[PDB]
Amino acid sequence: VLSEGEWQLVLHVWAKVEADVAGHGQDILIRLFKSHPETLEKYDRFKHLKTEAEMKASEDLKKDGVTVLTALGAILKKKGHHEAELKPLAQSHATKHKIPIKYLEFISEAIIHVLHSRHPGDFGADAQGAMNKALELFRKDIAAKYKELGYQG
Ligand code: HEM
Ligand SMILES: Oc1c(Cl)cc(Cl)cc1Cl
Repeated sequence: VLSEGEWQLVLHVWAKVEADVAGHGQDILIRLFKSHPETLEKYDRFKHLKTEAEMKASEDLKKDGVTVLTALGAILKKKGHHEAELKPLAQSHATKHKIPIKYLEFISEAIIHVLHSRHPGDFGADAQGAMNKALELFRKDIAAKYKELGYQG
């Protein structure tokens, strides 16, 4: 549970993401793959890419960053009332992609890093704390789903 004020701070910084969804999505994915290379092993698509410039030139990676952030943005806008949005996401990520909760922690980290790097003025401590709680609630809810689907204990 976040307060209305905490949700506003989340949505305030997310509006800056929506000015350039693709660019943010590329920075988030590249940060994830750099910080946690094992996550890039959930792939052929662009498993192979070796330099940052190669990563930035990949159409596939750019599409993928938009796929993630579009879906996360719709979730955040629900302000916790997100069971319908998480249902299909949990289904694919538990039963087809098989993404462990620890990878969702890794991407949450990357998200926070990029937001702080790009919008420090709209991502001070209170805003950081709100985004952390929103991303935590997401993780918690998706983990309960995963188990319902028989995945990951
Ligand atoms: C905030 C976190 C996440 C959101 C909102 C998200 C959302 C999505 C959406 C909307 C799709 C396309 C539809 C679907 O298959 O359900 C998808 C596909 C996929 N996602 Fe996630 N995702 C995130 C976490 C992850 C993480 C941590 C990985 C780590 C490797 C990952 C890799 C997968 C893969 C491999 C696909 C298939 C992509 C393809 O078709 O080429 N996702 N994701
Ligand atoms: O690493 C990812 C890839 Cl390759 C594709 C999607 Cl759609 C989402 C994520 Cl987080």
